[PDB]
Amino acid sequence: HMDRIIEKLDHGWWVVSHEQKLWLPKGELPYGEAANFDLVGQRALQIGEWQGEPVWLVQQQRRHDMGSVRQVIDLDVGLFQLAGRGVQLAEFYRSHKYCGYCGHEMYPSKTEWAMLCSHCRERYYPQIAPCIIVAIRRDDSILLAQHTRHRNGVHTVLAGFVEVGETLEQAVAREVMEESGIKVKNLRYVTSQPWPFPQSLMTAFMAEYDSGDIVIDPKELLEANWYRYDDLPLLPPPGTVARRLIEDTVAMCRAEY
Amino acid sequence: HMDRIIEKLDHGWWVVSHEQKLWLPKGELPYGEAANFDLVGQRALQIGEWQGEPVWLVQQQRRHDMGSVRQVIDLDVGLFQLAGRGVQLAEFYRSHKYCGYCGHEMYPSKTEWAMLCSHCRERYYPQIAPCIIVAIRRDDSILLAQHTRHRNGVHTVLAGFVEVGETLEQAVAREVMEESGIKVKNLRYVTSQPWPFPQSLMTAFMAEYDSGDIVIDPKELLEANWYRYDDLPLLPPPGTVARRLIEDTVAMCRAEY
Ligand SMILES: [Zn+2]
Ligand SMILES: [Zn+2]
Repeated sequence: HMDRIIEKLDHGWWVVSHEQKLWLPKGELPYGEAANFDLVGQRALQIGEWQGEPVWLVQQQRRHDMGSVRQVIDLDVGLFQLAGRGVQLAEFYRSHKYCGYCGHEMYPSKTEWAMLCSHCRERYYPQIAPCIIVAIRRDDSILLAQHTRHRNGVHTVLAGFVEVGETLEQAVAREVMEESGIKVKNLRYVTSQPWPFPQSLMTAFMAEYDSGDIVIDPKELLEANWYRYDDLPLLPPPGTVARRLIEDTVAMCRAEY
Repeated sequence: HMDRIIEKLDHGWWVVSHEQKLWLPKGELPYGEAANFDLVGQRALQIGEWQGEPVWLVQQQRRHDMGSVRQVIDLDVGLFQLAGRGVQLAEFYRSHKYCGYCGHEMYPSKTEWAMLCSHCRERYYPQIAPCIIVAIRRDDSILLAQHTRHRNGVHTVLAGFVEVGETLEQAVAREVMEESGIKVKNLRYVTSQPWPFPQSLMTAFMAEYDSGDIVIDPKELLEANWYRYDDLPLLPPPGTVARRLIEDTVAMCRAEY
């Protein structure tokens, strides 16, 4: 897997990335012939395929329509994984322009997704951050929060990075306690999914309210409350782990009615 | 949390590390007054406490008794976590002597376990690699392998790094297939534990044999076979995730007898 100059008849999906953003003209991920996106002559890297068509990464700034890769979730959750990894790879290259061991310039491996040193023998691989995500059920109610980071009107479940020395279970209890001040029980693992940028592994849990009153960390959350399961506010998009977890909670509440 | 010169009456546990090894005179982790280990005047960093006593990291080479931090598992599994993190932290510093973004020298944060840049605003955090570990049951039998890496006579279960774009479940199936050529079913998550060096999060699964004949990747394993549950060879130490998983398998087989 090596980079190359785009030609006129090159076709596929174009992940055109600059400064942790990607280009989404008309709010869509560029699809089609390179010439229609003024991409001929640019250097691109194939980072995957989607529906038997290449996905290309290109590092270029555009004047308009640069945005976060989260916007792609709402387009297609599968393509989101490809596009975000593109964005992550550009950031991985940027954070390893110089060798942390010896200070010389690095260059990308051709046989792995790695950064190699022009001088020494060391190398770097992109990291995957373990993450928890948890839906907390209180009887016929579920805890949903609006996050400060997004400010997008979407009510969702709690999530955080696993810290050094912690199990997933300890990460769940800690994160919940920190963000909302509640204690949980009946922790149960339900599934996992990759998240592409920042590159992470989300482990999804279900849990029941144990004790405490909600007091939000304002650095993390704007609002948090218990919402009756059959009367929920605006939720994350269908197909996301967050949404699937909320809907399973709804399904279990339905089961006790 | 800042480093400092060891004085005569300093006391505690001494993680004395050089080149990914630590000092284990008489095969034990140094415990006691600094003066008894010729450590006075060395620069140390407190990385934790164990049984209300500080754990100190010191970067120094010793002539004898330098070894892998795995040796500490057999001493104490809890102290293992502290010591290995010490070793990991020394490696984290070494891999970030220079800034990957701009090439200038870095220096350790005093308020977080992070590396800060003398020139720019970027920073690095130690990574935690998500890992799977799986015990495969075939009826009254369990799959145990001897690994090429260790060559220590210990028969254990299968484990591997989660790769980009994979769920934990996909990582289990892939790793098993790759190392042993068997297909599994009834994947179930049982628990998680941190591993300190290389710093990782181990998610432990239980699984049942589905299909295939054992063909080992010699790069990974020396030997692999099915072992009757009540007649097992040499196992990993009590208290490890690997051991606990093997013993739960034994417990379930016992339950069907
Ligand atoms: Zn180098
Ligand atoms: Zn820098």
